[PDB]
Amino acid sequence: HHWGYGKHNGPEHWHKDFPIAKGERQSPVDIDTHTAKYDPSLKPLSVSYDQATSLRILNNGHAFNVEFDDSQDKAVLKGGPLDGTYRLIQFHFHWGSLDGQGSEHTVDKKKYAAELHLVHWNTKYGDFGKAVQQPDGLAVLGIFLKVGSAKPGLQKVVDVLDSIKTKGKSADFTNFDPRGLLPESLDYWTYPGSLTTPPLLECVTWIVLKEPISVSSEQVLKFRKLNFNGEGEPEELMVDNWRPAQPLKNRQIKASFK
Ligand SMILES: [Zn+2]
Repeated sequence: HHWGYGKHNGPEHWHKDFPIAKGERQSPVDIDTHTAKYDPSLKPLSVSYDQATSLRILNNGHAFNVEFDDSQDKAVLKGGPLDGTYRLIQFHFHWGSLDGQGSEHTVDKKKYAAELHLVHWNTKYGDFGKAVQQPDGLAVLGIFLKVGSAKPGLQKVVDVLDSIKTKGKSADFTNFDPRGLLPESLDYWTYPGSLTTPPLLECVTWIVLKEPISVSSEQVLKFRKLNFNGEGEPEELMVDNWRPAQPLKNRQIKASFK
């Protein structure tokens, strides 16, 4: 009986195996835009993805992860709220069964159709596994998706999904450029939080961009053809793989912009 997103194993049950689910800095949260104070001390955010090297894409039974070779100093996030440098290891999405839901963070309670998470580890800790033992081990860049015009840079992801339909399937996925997934503006909100799937560890400086990207209805429909089940098991469509907003517990959300 493993964790998932269903009635008997979903977010409301996670705390039994992962008591930190009720911790002091859980994610996602609702971003109340009126009360996220502008912080002029935030230096500009630096997203440097030139020469990033993707390796593989994996259906892990919850979402799909595009994994990067993080053995060298390339694909880094720095500046903004961050001290030091954080190295990209993977990205993935959360999405809905319907366009009206799917994101994890919300903006004045608004849910977007999906949300992209680019996961990075603080290089001072040597690798991801040691970084997740630290309260400043991770930085996740979150990007909202709305349904409208297609995002051309997403298409190469969409087109490999048929080859990883079910849990445990993976495929070679080299030379994918995540710069094609980024909106124009780097204006953001930031706050201290956690991973949003088990083990829910409280390592993350969250950086959530204000500007969504647009993807087409057809692109998100192909996300919704993935399966949570493994091959040869009854088909359960991979949809609504988002955790709802969690209590803020007096954390402050800061805005990079006026
Ligand atoms: Zn995520």
